[PDB]
Amino acid sequence: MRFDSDRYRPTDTYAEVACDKVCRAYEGLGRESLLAFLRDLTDPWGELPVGTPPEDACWVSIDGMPLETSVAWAGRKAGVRLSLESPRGPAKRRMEDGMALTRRLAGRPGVSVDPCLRVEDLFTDDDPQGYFTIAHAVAWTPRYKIFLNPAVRGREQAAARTEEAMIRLGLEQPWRALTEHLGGAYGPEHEPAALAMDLVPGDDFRVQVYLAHSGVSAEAIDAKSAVAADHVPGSFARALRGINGADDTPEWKRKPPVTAFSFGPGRAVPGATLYVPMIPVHGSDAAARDRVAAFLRSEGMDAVGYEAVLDAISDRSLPESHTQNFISYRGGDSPRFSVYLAPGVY
Repeated sequence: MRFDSDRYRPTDTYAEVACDKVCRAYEGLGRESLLAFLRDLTDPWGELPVGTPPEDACWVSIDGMPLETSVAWAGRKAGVRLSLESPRGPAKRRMEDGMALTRRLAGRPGVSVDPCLRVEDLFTDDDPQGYFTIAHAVAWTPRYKIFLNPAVRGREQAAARTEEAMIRLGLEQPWRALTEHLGGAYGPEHEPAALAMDLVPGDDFRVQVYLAHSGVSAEAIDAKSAVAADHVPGSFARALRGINGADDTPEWKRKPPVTAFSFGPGRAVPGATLYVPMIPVHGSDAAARDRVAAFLRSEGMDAVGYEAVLDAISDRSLPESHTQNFISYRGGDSPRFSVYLAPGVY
């Protein structure tokens, strides 16, 4: 990986970059305290110089940075979020960094890490495999999330570890409903690629299971979420076809669409949100932007806001920028849209 940035000095720290990106995201939506918060949150690696890329790229950003900025639109409001993952190595050290951060979140206001701690052993190991083990996100209105890799000991065990976690968390009923709807097994068609967890107590607790959809059409992807609590028939197929076009490009096959199924206490079936791959299915952020903006407009959603965030946060002109990871989408009466962005520094 090569450091390459028109905006940052190689001596700027990861924490300082995270602060700048988060601020500019808010600018797009229309500081010393924040930086202190983020330096704290990213301890100790937050102090490291961005000019030296980690020896192993982080799973959390497509440019391999330990940071990914997110803006999420929902219920007529917009919020900024930051995902983070230690850039240290080897994988065992990266893992243990995340374990430490989970425990340092435990005491914070409104935070509950108990459900995380109940299933942590399923997603950690002395000899972790895969591209990641532990990552987190913070969201301001501060609320925290953790991301976990079900393939920590191989893709082969992903479904089993995911299932065992769902059962421990008391979510076997909607997990069974999903599993049955999917045909009873979890192959490449709908493969558990990540699990996430809102670190909060109560009925607001939720778990997301992200399923990657390899070798399957827009229409069949849409059908997989007909079991969901709020899925407009055809809405995912229209998003995938409208934004991302042909499903036979090498780039498509390299980065398949993902559905995040969301589970919570007292909810017999999961929710569903569509993750539409951006880079490298599109040749640049500008090309992605035009196609996403067209879709948002035809859905009556706020494309002006999406483009404002893109322009504020991006360091290079968009036809030469490749920072959009996914957008996420749910249609219906309570629609949702989010954009996920690499810093664009490596």
